[PDB]
Amino acid sequence: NREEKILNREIGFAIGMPVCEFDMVKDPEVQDFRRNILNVCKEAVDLRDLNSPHSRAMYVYPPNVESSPELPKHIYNKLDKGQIIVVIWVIVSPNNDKQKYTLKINHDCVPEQVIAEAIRKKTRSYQGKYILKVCGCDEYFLEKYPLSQYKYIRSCIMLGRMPNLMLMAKESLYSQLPMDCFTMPSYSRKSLWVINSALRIKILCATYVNIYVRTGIYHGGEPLCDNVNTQRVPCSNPRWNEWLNYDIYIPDLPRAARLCLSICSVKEEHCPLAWGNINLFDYTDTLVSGKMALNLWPVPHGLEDLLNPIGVTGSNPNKETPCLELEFDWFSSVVKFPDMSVIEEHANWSLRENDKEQLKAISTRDPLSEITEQEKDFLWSHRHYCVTIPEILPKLLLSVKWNSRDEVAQMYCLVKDWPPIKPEQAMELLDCNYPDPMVRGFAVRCLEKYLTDDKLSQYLIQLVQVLKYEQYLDNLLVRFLLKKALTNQRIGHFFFWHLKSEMHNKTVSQRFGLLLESYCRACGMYLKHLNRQVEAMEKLINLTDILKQEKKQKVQMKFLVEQMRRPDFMDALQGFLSPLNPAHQLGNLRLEECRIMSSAKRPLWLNWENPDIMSELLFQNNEIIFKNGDDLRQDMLTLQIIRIMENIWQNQGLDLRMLPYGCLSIGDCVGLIEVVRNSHTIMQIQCKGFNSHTLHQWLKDKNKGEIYDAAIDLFTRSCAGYCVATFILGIGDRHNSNIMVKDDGQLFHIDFGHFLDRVPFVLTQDFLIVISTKTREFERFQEMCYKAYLAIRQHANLFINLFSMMLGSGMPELQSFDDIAYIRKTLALDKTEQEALEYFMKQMNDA
Ligand SMILES: C[C@H]1COCCN1c1nc(-c2cnc(N)cc2C(F)F)nc(N2CCOCC2)n1
Repeated sequence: NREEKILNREIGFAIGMPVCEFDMVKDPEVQDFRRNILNVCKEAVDLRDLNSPHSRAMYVYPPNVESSPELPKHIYNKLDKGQIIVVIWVIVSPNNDKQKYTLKINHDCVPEQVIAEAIRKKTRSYQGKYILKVCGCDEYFLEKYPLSQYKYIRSCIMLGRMPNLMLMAKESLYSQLPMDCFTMPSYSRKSLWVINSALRIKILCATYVNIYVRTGIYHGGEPLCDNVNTQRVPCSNPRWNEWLNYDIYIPDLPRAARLCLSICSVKEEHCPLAWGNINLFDYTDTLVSGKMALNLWPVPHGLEDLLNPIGVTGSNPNKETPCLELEFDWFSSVVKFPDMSVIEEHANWSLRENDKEQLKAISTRDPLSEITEQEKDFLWSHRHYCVTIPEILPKLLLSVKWNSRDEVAQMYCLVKDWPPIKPEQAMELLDCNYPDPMVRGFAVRCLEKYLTDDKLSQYLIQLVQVLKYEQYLDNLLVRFLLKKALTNQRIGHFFFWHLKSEMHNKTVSQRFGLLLESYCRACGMYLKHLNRQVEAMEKLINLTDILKQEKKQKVQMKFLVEQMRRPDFMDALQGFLSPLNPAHQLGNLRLEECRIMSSAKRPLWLNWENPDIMSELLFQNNEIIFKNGDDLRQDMLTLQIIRIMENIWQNQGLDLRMLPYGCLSIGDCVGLIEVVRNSHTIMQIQCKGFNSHTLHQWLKDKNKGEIYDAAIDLFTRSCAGYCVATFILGIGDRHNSNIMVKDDGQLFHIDFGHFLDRVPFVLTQDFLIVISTKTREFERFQEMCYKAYLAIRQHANLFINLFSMMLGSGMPELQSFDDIAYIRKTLALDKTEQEALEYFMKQMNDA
């Protein structure tokens, strides 16, 4: 049909590749994913039309609210008698005159009540037919949340800024919601446990090799047996035809058992050449058998062993690569993995205060710590009691002998009834260590029960990353994330961008491609907007490309203006939403304000006019830095962890104002960076006005009177935070231009080159002089840094988990758990609270 064709062209433009290539993929699991994945879209759409227009508006404009409505102590103290002042605006008449009505109401009031008292104040000079909007952006207070719980409101309370809201008619916004229609695509309409034996695979011959074959059977990151090398053979004729046998009985193969193979070379000095992984069981629970042609992959940078089991699974798309032919045993009938029922029949067929405390002490340990064999057998012999302390489940999982059908089954049964655990702990079971399907299933259930959309968005990038660790295209995690993204555009955005940014990586081109297809096919009119965005970025990447090649600094600016002035460019880079925050409208380019940043890598400084009716109450211009050339993933993770830390200190009662500015990777070493209005570098303050005593003076001039004190406070608190943080994360070398301060005293860092590889933030005499060595102010400062350090050491588990999940991404500074152990060093996990305290005190003495 017509709608089908158009939708296909647009989806092709958004994903980057045309849909018609997915069709030509003669692969059962691919087609069955593209089809079977559709009832998730159905569920989401049904949820969208369930309450009709209100449900739609909620789908497009979800409430940006904190996780818990409760407010910390100091935050509540910011309120005058537990109340808040709020300015509600109204546009009226043909001239759209703006009239303001100020109010003082309880911070726990519902937006409906705010509208009530607002109309009351408007008449003293009509029921709930109105909704509240944020003056200057596209945020709406559509749900009956307490106003203070909205991120915008709580922020306004902490910063001391007064909220400016706009009263809008419900029908004026509903009239803006398009009538979407999800059209179904045109592409929608045995022995088991008996096999007794040992695993043996035959390698036949290799092609495209102009050395031996090392192989192994692994369960995630652990080999279910010993690796076996095939007979060394001359490189000219790649013909082994050999039969390798493994010390693993066929029934004893876990559900997620994988074959990991590679081709090593011989000078003595061994070096891999091409790697590949195969699922012993397919997506229909069948067991591999017969011949199979597997196209291998080149080796990633920084490889330790002659095997890459953590690498993606499947046959290389580029068939013009080393292709290995394998031969699996074929038995009487098509063998399947037993049903959970038979697992229960074989499962059923197959204690002192001292150790009662020992188990607790074990569960208290962090994930990085290793578990000894005696401790593994210990936890296993105590597998039933470990159910009362559910947070020990990960370590318990690590104690199972996954090469024994018995233990595997009994563990399955222990999972079918295991108590749910908190999300932060549930994600721990979603990294590469836990590849089992029922384990990841349990974790996904936990996330479905206790994960707030706030926390989901906060932990989105990691989840999208652990997608790569899934054994099959169609799984529970992908369906959960996809439904959440098809019911919450605030999540669907960074879902689509986290996915698209890696469409250049052929390791996951297929997966993320199909997923992105199913998403774009059911996301609604927003697809259009995304396309516009994808075009804008497109154009940008072109220009920067021509800037870093043909005209690779004043001439660069001239050329840039001329290319930018072309109408194609003007249209394609005007009137679209900010990929950093889709609530931000970006209208006409203010070219007179755009420029090349003249620092390194030719950063592009872009300035747009804010088209919002009330753009003046937020910012009349939105400035962003398009950078093409520098990998932004590391910066994304760093800023994320900074926001999380800030939320921890706030939820703990110490106001250390951090600044986790935006930062979104949208492709291969391309991305956007949020501009912090009114900020300058240390070196810039030192310049205007070798010298190290004019920072305090500059701040004093920029903050005269009763403001002075306030300013100081900020610069202190923030500073302390950015100190502690930078010490724990081991951020790269800081200097006078890596650091920045705002005209109000806010201090924050930028450009986190490399982390986890030592006191980087050696507070210079500037900062110290700004805080007051022997002064009560410095004492309060030290107390702050100590408190913060403790607060973070109390979530070392969370952070370590986050990194362990981010391993899947090919970031250089994060290639193995060895890189993560650094945090285990700086946090003093193996020591006690006091021991770690002395550790941080002494570490901070080393000026
Ligand atoms: C715009 C400001 C204020 O808002 C916060 C962001 N800021 C900022 N970020 C960066 C940056 C950080 N991280 C990266 N991975 C890459 C970059 C890239 F832009 F180079 N660089 C700069 N430079 C501009 C002034 O001259 C020298 C420094 N400024």
